[PDB]
Parts: sequence; structure tokens; C-alpha cells
Amino acid sequence: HHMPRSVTADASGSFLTLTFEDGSESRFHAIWLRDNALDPETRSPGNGQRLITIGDIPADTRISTALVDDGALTVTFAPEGKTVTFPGKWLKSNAYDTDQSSEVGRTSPDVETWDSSQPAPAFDWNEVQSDPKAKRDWLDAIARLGFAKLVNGPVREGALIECASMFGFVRETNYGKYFEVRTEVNPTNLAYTGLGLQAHTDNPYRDPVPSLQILYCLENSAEGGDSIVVDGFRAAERLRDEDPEGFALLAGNPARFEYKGSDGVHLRARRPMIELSPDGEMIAIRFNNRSSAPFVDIPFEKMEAYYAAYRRLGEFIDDPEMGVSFKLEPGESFIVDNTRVLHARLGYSGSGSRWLQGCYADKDGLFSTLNVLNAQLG
Amino acid sequence: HHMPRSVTADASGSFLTLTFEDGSESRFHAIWLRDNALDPETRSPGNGQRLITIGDIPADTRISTALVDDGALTVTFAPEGKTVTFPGKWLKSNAYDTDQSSEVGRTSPDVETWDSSQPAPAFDWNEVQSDPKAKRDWLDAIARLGFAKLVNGPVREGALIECASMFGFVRETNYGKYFEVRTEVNPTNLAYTGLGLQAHTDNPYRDPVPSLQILYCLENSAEGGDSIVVDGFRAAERLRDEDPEGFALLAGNPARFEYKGSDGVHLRARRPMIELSPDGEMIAIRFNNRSSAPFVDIPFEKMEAYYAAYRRLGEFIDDPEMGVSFKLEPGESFIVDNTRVLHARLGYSGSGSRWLQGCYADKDGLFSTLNVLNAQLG
Ligand SMILES: C[N+](C)(C)C[C@H](O)P(=O)(O)O
Ligand SMILES: [Fe+2]
Ligand SMILES: [Fe+2]
Repeated sequence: HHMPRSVTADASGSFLTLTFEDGSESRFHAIWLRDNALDPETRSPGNGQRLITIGDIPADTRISTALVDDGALTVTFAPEGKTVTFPGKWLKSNAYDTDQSSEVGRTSPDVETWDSSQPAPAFDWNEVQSDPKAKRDWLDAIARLGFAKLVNGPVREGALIECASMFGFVRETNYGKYFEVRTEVNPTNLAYTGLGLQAHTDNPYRDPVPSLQILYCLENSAEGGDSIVVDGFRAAERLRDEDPEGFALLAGNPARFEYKGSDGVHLRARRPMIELSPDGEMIAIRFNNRSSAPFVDIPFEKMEAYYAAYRRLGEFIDDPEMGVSFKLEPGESFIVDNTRVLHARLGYSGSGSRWLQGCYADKDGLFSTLNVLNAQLG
Repeated sequence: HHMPRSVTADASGSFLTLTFEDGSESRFHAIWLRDNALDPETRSPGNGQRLITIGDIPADTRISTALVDDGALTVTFAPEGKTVTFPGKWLKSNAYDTDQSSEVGRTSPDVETWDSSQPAPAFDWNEVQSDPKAKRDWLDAIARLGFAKLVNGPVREGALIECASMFGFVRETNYGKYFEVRTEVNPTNLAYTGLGLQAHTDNPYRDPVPSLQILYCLENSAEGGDSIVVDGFRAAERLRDEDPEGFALLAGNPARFEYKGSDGVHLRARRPMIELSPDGEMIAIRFNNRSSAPFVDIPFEKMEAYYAAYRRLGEFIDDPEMGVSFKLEPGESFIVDNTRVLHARLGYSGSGSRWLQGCYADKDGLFSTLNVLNAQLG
């Protein structure tokens, strides 16, 4: 099935049809094959960079001659007269003559959505540093599920920056490379500190949104206040399955977010609460009650139904059965994919203090590190 | 103009229609007005953040009474019995009943597109550093035009980091805090050679894409090495106006991008070459011949047309009448909005030396700095 058997070219030379040993067929256009040639004059052997532009490829490029031999495809292009070969495995892996799904709001096959039945993934600080398999599994959990907990870390200021550096790079803001989250819980504030905060993604007013968030515990002597995570993709899925028109409104119209502090910070963004790829795949969630700004982009005739959908998404986010809760002891931390997984805490149940440190990092670095680890372990 | 004259409420109480003194009308829904109330129980007086969730607003919310007085609208909401006042100017500025354009591929009102007919805007290093009016003008140019030169700067290694610090924060990547743009033996990227490069946006394989790039000249004494910038929005507009089907193909299907230039890095992204907001406004351009990966997300029946559109976009990008060309002197630099404005360079050779330094920053910080300067200067 990854082993090519034979090939036929069209009389035009505009495409060819590759038949594999299992009977399956896959068609490839001449232009696509020429642009994706893997030979040293198309792709630099040293760095993999393509050496030619689309403009460099003759617009009348066609397949002149083609043949399957010993697991590979030989193709010669006219009018260049250029012969290249493609390994069979590569052609199958990079095929586009497939039945690509067009389901609106579908999740990527790489991710798995969850509710309160999902245990919090937990990994050991020392093991992820010394065991590449543990590191791979830690980062893979953040990739697939959008969060993971790291335990047995050092009780040291700035330790979260060391965590970030294990896979990527910190998104520095006006607040610094990291920020302090100090809480004092006492009878004078327990009326409000004793209630939970609505789950949210951080900084939807930043474009580009910081794509990972790390929260790291240094001190905890206050009862309750468990951290909680909610899968924005699951909330969005539930809306879509119940109410596809409401989902389409939240995906089809941008919201506005703003943070205009008294500390000389003024951040604004214009993005939808549910962000889809142009072919319908769900790629990001932005939900934060505190920084939502006037919605000026939604037409008058859609505003009521938009608000109804918005309210419904909030109910799914507020649903106790959607939240995964956990304790953070000193030296423990968690990361969330801040383009997907919302976070908050439950109410505090007793007096004391807490000291967390917070920072942002970016997913591209995490995915790169994961890719490198998979290649090293594969 | 923004002075309310009169108001009518709908029979349902679901919206009101505000008539201003110039005869213009604007409708506002009960739910939208309630959610946007500016009073101390809905919005913090200290930081302007929202103190309610969408779920806190009653399900039955409607307008019980509404009156115009002292250039403002006073509205009472049932069932809360909550009365709030909206200034006339606030209502005009935050109106959504504005007959929003649905022109696909339109640019934001805040940007202005360009070609080779406008000389490069240039600002002075010492002026932007000391004079906040000059800084504001420089940053506003980058915001509106996506491009500005900064000249008469220091011939010093790392000076670009000082430049970044004038408005925001460096996005550190695999390439470093900053990178050395010079010929390297065993280059990790074709930028590190003497070759000419087609106009491109940096790192389309990175998601999130770096939103700003700084390029800073230390040496440019070889024959060639001229810089060219191209407005990707202008190129996209031309394709839109000439060939709406081709524009739709590039906006409606994701491309793939990949960089694996050495061991220890493997960056991938799945994004369209033309990114639109869900309401059709142009958001971003991603275009890079060197790191475009096999396009696997485009149906077989659309791939030929997709490539034709990609070719045509490339022709607009390569058009000499689109490119703004200059050769940097030591201590001169430029910034591009890397989500919009492409940069290129001509190959260099012979005696002499070329040495540029590059780094990434983010637009969110630039806009905040600009927003703060605008407040402080008026
Ligand atoms: C090497 N680099 C200058 C940092 C990036 C390249 O210009 P690319 O974004 O085209 O790969
Ligand atoms: Fe938060
Ligand atoms: Fe570049």
C-alpha cells in the first residue's frame, strides 16, 4: 500500500495516476510533482530549503515520461527536461487525491477532547530532563489534550522559566518574562475569594495570543482554591452538536477584546471566540469575560442570535462536569495550551496565603521539540 | 453628529433606535446595551475591565424605558430594574448598526496599501529615541503602512534589540534572540548565503508567526545586497480585483510550511497564504518559496487552479512596480509587519562584506506603545 506497482500518465502530461501494490490509486499533478521534487537542485541537501520559486517553474510544465521501478517513481518533466525520482513511501504519505473532510468545526485528528472524566496528566520534573521518552510523553500530552502537570520541581523563584526552556521560548510582556501571583485569603475577603472565577483563556486582547501559559506554585497555605481547566474545544463541540447555527455565528463573526489598564498598557484585538481554519477545522478558542469589549463587527440582524449562542457557550464553560480540578503543591506546575484550554480556580475554603508565578511561552517551540524527540526516539 | 435627538423603543423591548441631530439613525439591542453598561457594577472604574459574565445578565433582558437627555441616552433594563447612561459620543463610536462591508478581502480601515510609486518612509534614530512625538509618528507609520526605515542609527552589534525595546518585546526563537544575516559555511537557511531571495514573509512555518521583523545593517559593502519590500495586502488586492476565484482559492484552502534546516529544529504550520477574518477582512499574508511544504489539504479537483492562483500571486509579488527598493547603509534599519509586508534581497558577491542582524518582535506591544503615546500627546 506504500509500495508503488505502476504508473500511467495522461496524454496531456498534466497529471499521472500511481497504482500501489494493494490496488489503491493516487493521482498527482505535474505542477505539484515538479514543485515538490526532492532532488538537490530543487531542495538544498544541507538545509532542505527549496531553491526555486513558482515563477521559475515553466507554466506549461508537464509529465513527459514516467515509470515505477524498485519501490520508486521516476518522472521526467517538459519543457525543462528534468528527471527526478520519488520514494514510494513519500508519495503515499504526501498524497492529496484523498477524501479530505469538510465537516465544519471538526477537531484535528491530533487532538483528543475531554471533560471532568479526564485525569490531569502528571509528569516528573527530573524524569523529563533525563529521560527523552518521559519528555516526549509530557509534551505529547500538552499537544493532544492541551494541558499537563509537572511535579517534584524545585521550590525556587523563576523555576517556571527553566520549565519553558525545556521545550521553547518565553513570550516576554510588559509584565516581564514572568509575573507574580500572590494571594492573601482572610475573613475580610472570603465573601469574594471564596467564590470561583469563570474559566478563561488569557490575553485574548493580544494578537498574536500567547499560545502557552505556565503556572508554578512556590507557596500554598490556604485551603481550597483548586486549579481548574476546561476544554474550549469540548465546549465548542457541544454547542456545534446541539446548535450548529449558533456555533456558526460564534465562528463567523469576530469579537473584540481590550485591556486598558492604569499602568500604561492598552491592548486590543479583533478575533472570533471560535477560530476555524478556512477548510473548517477548529484551531483556537478565545473566551474571557473580563476583557470582552464592545462587539462592533457583528451585523444588526445577527446580534441577538450571536448573544444567545455566546450565552450558551458560557453555560457549557460553567458546567461543573466539564472541569478537571487539581491541587498545586510547592514545586508543582501546569501548562495549558492557551489557544484551547481555559483555566481558573475554585473558591478558597480557608484562610492563608498563596504564591504562584506565571509566564507565557509559544506552541511552535513545543511542537518542534516534540518533533525532534519523536525522530530521536523513532 | 454624535448628539442624540430622539429615541424610539421596539414593541418587544428587544432594541431601541437612536436618532442623532444630523438625522442619522443607529439601532441598539437591549442585550448589547446591558452587556456594555459603563457603570461601576458592570465595569471597573480603575481599569475598565468587565465585572460580569454573560450568564449574569438575566435571560429576559429588555428595554423598559429609554430617554435622551444632556447629549446622552438613559436606559432602564427589565427585569433587573437597572438604569444606566451612555454618552452620545460613546454610542456613535461603538455602533454596530453601521452597514458593515462584506467585501471579501477588504483591508482594515487602519491600513493603507502601497506599491513602488511611494518612496520608503524614513525616520531618525535619535529623534524617535528622545522625542515621543517622533516615536509616535514612526510607530503609527509601521501600524498603517506595515513598513518604515529607521536611519542615522549606531553601527553597533545588538543595536536592533535597543530598537525593539523602544516599543515592545523580542520574540526569541530557535534562530536566537537575534540572528546574524551573513554568508555562513553549511548554512541552516538560504538567508545565510549570498543568494538572491524572492520576497517573502519570515517563518510561515511558525504558528504563531512572528508579527514584526527588524533588519539592521552593520556592513553592506559588497556589490548587490539591496533590500526590497512588497506590500502583501496590495498584491492580494490585485489578485482579488483581477481574479476573485483565484483569490478565494488562496484564502479558502490552507497551505503547509516546514523548516528542518538542522538537527534539533522541526517547525511546521498549516495556514492559508491569504488569511481572512471570518467576516472577510484581510488579516495576514504567508508567502515563502523556500519553506512551502507539500500541499496536502487541497482537493485534487482544485489543485491546478490553486497553483495557477499561487503563480499569479507570485507574479504580483515579483512585479518591479510593486517593490520598494533601497540599499541599507551601516546603522540603518527597517521594520516590517511580518504578517503583511514581504521582504527580499538581491544577491551579493565580489569584494566587500555584508552583515545584517535580524530579530522578531510583536505588534501587540507596538500598538500598546502607540496607544499610550497617543493618550499622552492628546
Ligand atoms: C533565517 N531567517 C532570516 C531567520 C529566516 C528566513 O528569512 P525564513 O523565515 O525565510 O526561513
Ligand atoms: Fe488567568
Ligand atoms: Fe527573511
